[PDB]
Amino acid sequence: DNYRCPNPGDAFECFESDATARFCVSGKRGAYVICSKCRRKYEFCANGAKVSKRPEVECRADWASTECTSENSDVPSVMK
Amino acid sequence: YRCPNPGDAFECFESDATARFCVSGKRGAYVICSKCRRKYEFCANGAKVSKRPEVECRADWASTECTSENSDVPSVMK
Repeated sequence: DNYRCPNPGDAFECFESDATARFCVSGKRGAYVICSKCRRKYEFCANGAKVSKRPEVECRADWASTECTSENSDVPSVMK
Repeated sequence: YRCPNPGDAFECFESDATARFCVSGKRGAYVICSKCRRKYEFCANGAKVSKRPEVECRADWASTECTSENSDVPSVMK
């Protein structure tokens, strides 16, 4: 892969530099808010989700104040 | 990493036992605790982590108390 995305079943190796960063991403499973840069890269690789150009539209007007939980933050050690 | 075949051991190393997940599959949408239980739900019930947890489960799905019912995983896949 061009973006260095792992193939399904391979290791997901990402060094986190901003865990509390919120991102409204939009891909194959819809648009939703995630937390951390590693989760943002995981969403790009697993669901083709890119960072939304209209976050207020796709997610919520208060998408940046979303609480970071294990559900919207964690990345699997292995690409699903 | 694959789901075990029926009769095979469900062997999973837990890294976040208290993590809550609203999952939605063949038996509906409900809150489970732990990454190993989340993988079990995917293998047994085709349950994937919900993109609308407040919709599918509850607005307070993340405050759900973790119990043996919503956390435990069978040792052998059926």
